[PDB]
Amino acid sequence: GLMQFTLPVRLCKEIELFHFDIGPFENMWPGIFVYMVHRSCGTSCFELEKLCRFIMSVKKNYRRVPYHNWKHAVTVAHCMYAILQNNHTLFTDLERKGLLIACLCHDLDHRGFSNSYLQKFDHPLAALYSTSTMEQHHFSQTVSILQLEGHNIFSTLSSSEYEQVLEIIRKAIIATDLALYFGNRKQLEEMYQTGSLNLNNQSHRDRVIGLMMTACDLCSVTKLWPVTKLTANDIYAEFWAEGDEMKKLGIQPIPMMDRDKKDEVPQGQLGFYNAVAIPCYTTLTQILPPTEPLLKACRDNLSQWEKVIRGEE
Ligand SMILES: COc1c(C)cnc(CSc2nc3ccc4ncsc4c3[nH]2)c1C
Ligand SMILES: [Mg+2]
Ligand SMILES: [Zn+2]
Repeated sequence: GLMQFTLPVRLCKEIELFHFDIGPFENMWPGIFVYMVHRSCGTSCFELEKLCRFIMSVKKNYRRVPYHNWKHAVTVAHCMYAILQNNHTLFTDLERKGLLIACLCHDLDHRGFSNSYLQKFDHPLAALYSTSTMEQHHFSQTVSILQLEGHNIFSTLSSSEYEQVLEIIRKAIIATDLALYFGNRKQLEEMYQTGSLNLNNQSHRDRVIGLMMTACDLCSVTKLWPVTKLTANDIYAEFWAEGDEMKKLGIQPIPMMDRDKKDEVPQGQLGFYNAVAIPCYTTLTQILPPTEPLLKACRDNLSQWEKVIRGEE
């Protein structure tokens, strides 16, 4: 009960900054997550015995893929940690509990393949879940792990609070489907500008949490340039493998997934920052002003990709 996690001084300080990288020491990632749960939520939110057993079952159910791996899970949870800490009063106790767990679980059992590849392959999961195929799977895997003996970290919630938290997690994980992000941000953009946005309206909160989930999921673009650049190698390693598998089905992949079009990556990154990233962190910064450091970091990284094209790197 009086057992805190503590981190080395550099980590204790840098973990509070949006641009923190969790490092290459896999064995420290669980403690980093527990540390974030303790400061964000409380040392009492979860029985440490059950939390530790939950964390290790979730870790085991991530696969050895270049990008959608256990490192990504903890990275996305840290970005959520930094949002929640810079917005102390805006979130309920149930939301702070649910959203870190949601982030840890959001890509459970990812195979390194998009919803599109599953549908064109005719993968069984595409028959079970017609839209947001992998994301419904991710939530399914979350429920399964919560129902293992000794793994139910929510056991001390009332029946209504248990139902509310699972519904927060479900919406949070579904929202990480990028196909849904575009319309969600447009709606939030309209609501903010016409002044109709109301954080006591549950359907409005849901939308805001959706956008926080996209922001954390894409947080690779908000790190320092060398982290952003080296993460992009992992992202394209998965995409180019999918492109190879499209060619095996006799389908030309989109250029993003065709390794024969490596040369156009810098131009592709520009489209992506302008169409997805910058819009995401701009609407988020309008709704939650203390998340501005994410928008600033994203714009710095857009400038670095502009420099790559102009042959300065
Ligand atoms: C996971 O989201 C991402 C992150 C964080 C960073 N980068 C990307 C890739 S964006 C991207 N869009 C395009 C369009 C054409 C194209 N031709 C050759 S590479 C390439 C692209 N890369 C994604 C999808
Ligand atoms: Mg995902
Ligand atoms: Zn993800």
